[PDB]
Amino acid sequence: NSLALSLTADQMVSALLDAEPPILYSEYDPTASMMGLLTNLADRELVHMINWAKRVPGFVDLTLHDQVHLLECAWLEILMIGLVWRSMEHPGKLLFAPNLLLDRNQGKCVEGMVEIFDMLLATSSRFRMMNLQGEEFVCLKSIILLNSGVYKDHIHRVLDKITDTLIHLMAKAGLTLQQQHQRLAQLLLILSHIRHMSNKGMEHLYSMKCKNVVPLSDLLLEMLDAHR
Amino acid sequence: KRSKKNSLALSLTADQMVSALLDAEPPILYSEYDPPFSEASMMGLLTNLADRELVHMINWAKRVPGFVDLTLHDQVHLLECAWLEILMIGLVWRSMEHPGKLLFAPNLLLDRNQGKCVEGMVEIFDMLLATSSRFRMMNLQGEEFVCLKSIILLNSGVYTFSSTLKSLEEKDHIHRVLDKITDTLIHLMAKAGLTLQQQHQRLAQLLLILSHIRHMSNKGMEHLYSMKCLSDLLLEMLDAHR
Ligand SMILES: C[C@]12CC[C@@H]3c4ccc(O)cc4CC[C@H]3[C@@H]1CC[C@@H]2Nc1ccccc1
Repeated sequence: NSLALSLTADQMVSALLDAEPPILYSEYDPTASMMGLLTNLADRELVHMINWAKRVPGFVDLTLHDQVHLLECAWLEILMIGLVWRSMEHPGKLLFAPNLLLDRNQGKCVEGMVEIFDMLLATSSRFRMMNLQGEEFVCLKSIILLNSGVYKDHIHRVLDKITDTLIHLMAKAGLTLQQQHQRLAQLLLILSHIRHMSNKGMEHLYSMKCKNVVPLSDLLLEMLDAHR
Repeated sequence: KRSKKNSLALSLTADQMVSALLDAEPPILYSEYDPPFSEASMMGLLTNLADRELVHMINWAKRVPGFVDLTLHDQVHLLECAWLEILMIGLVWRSMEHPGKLLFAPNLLLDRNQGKCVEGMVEIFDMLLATSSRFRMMNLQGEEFVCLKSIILLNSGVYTFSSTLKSLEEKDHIHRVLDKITDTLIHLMAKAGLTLQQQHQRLAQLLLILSHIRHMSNKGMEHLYSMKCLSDLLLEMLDAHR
C-alpha cells in the first residue's frame, strides 16, 4: 500500500523540488488597494497549492476529505513559509511576488498588519541567519501540510521519513551529530512561530472580510471559513 | 553563574539540567471547589485555577536555567507570550493516565460531556484530549516534559522582543540555552536505548506537537477574550495578546 516509505532520501528531496509550484508575478502597475494584490496572489497561489499538495508523497494515499482537511488547516502556513523563504535574501522586505516588495513602512498601509508583517520579517531574518537551504525548505513545508491538521498513523510514518531526510541533508552537509539534532530542533521550533502567524493572519483577514472593500476570492473565503 | 556570557544553563551537564528542571517544578494545585456544575460555576473554577497557576508560573520561570540572565522586561515578555501554552502542556501531561478526561486539578477532573457546560469550549477540549492521547501513545516521560515546557517558555516569544546590539545578545542567549535543552532531550533518548534515527524522529515528533500546543493556545486565547465581559493578572496576560 504505502509506497511513500520506500522512497530514497535523495528521491524524497528530488520529488519535493520538482513538485514545487510555478513562480507567480503580480500583474499590476504601481501608482491604491494594497489589500487587493496580496489577497489576489494568495488566491492565485492557493490553486497551485492544491495541485502541489497532490504531488507531496503520501498525500494522495488517503481520503479526499482528509486531503481537504490538511489543506484547509495549513493553507496559510504554507503561504507564509513560502513567503518567508522567498524573502530571505531581501533583508527588511517581503517578496510576495518579484514585482512586490513592501518593506515595513511601505508595507504599512493596512491597519492591523503592522505586527504580522514584522513577524514574517523576523521569521525571514531567522531563516537568513541559519542559511536555510531549498531542500530543507521543501521538507519543512511538507511537514507543515502533514502535521497541521492530523489531530493518522500513515501521516506520521511519512513525517518520520522527512525527519530522516532532513537529518540526511545535515549529515551530508558535514554537520556533527550534535549540530544535526540542534539544527533539527531550531527549524521545527520555527514552525511553531509560523503556526502562531497563521492563526493571527486568519483573525486579521476575518475582521477585514466582514467589510465592503475589497472583494475576497471565493477560494480565499472558502479556505478562511474552514477555520470558523 | 552571573552573565549571559557564562550562563548556568550552559555550564550544567545533561543530567544536572534535568535535575534543575525537575526540582524547579511548581507545586500541584488543588481546586477550591465543593462538588454540581453550572455554566458560570465551571467558568469560575478554571479561571480561578489558571490565575493561581499563573502566580506560581512566574516563580517557576525564574528557576529555569538561563531565564534570569534575560532582562526583567524580556522575562515578562516570554511569560506573557507562552503563559497559556505552559498551562496547557501541563494539563495534557497530567491527563495522560486519564483517557477521555482532563485533570485540571486532583479534585477537578472533567470529561468531554462536562466541557459542553461552557459554550464554545468543546472545540478546545477535544484538541487538548487528542494531544494528551498523543503524549500517551508516545509514553512521554517527566524528564522530557519539563524540557518541552522550558522550550515553550524560551521559544514562544523569542522573536517578539529594539534592533540594538544588546537585544541581539538576548536573542543569541535564548538560542544557546535552547540548543542546550535540545542536547538534553537527545541525551534522554540515547539513555532509553533509542537509536540515532529514533533519536531524531522522536525529537521531531515532540517539537511538532508544540506547534499544536501553540495552535490551541491561540484558540484558547481568542475564546477567553470573547468570554470576558477573570483576575487582573489573567487579564494582564490576555491583553498582552491584543
Ligand atoms: C482558558 C481556558 C480556562 C483555563 C484553562 C486551564 C486552566 C488551568 C490549567 O492548568 C490549564 C488550563 C488549560 C486550558 C485552559 C482553558 C482553555 C479554554 C478555557 N477558556 C475559558 C474562558 C472563559 C471561562 C472559562 C474558560
